[PDB]
Amino acid sequence: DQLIASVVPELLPSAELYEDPPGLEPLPEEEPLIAKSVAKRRNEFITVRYCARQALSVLGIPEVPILKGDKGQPLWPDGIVGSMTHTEGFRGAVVGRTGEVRSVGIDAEPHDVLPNGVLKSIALPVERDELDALPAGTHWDRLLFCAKETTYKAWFPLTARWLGFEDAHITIDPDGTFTSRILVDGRANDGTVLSAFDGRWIIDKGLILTAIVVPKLAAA
Ligand SMILES: [Ca+2]
Ligand SMILES: [Mn+2]
Ligand SMILES: [Mn+2]
Repeated sequence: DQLIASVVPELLPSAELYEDPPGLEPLPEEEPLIAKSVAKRRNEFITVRYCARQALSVLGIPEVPILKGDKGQPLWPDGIVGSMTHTEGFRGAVVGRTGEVRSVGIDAEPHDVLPNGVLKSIALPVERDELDALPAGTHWDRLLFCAKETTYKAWFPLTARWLGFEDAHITIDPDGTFTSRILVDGRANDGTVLSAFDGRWIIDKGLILTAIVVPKLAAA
């Protein structure tokens, strides 16, 4: 009953854990990326990359470092796209081949009200009204935040540009899907235009998981 596997296609292997296994180490090449980090950050980085390597192995890729660009993005092997996420109680990764999909993003958040002031900072005025109308019993504010982070993680590998919280309007459906409508220039590095993403979401084990897969376009 893994959360990521419930919201991504079977051809994108994923792996997740809810605690840090004792005794894990980063690969030597990864050490500089966390040398200056506090212990809690070191731990989540080590465990999430353990998960990423598990998923990469399903695609036939043996142990390899997963470095980080200046903008925080993971640096995957040739022919691979992927995404990683962590919060207290979760570490998870998903990967796929570039011959199968264009991009993936995931994000995991505790299923709790957002911290004070965060909703006001991340939601467009219309989004605020939309969330207030969704059915009682789900922290739609936290879901919106989670979906916005996933939107950026799917966007950056295709554009090399920032996407602020105000730059996409996310509409959440109670049925486990959402849509992200881009409000800024959507030109992508492959010469296409990104205007909207389709997302999926699930709540289980006290957690929200959101995911976006950006499909390849049909042969022209
Ligand atoms: Ca960079
Ligand atoms: Mn995190
Ligand atoms: Mn997050």
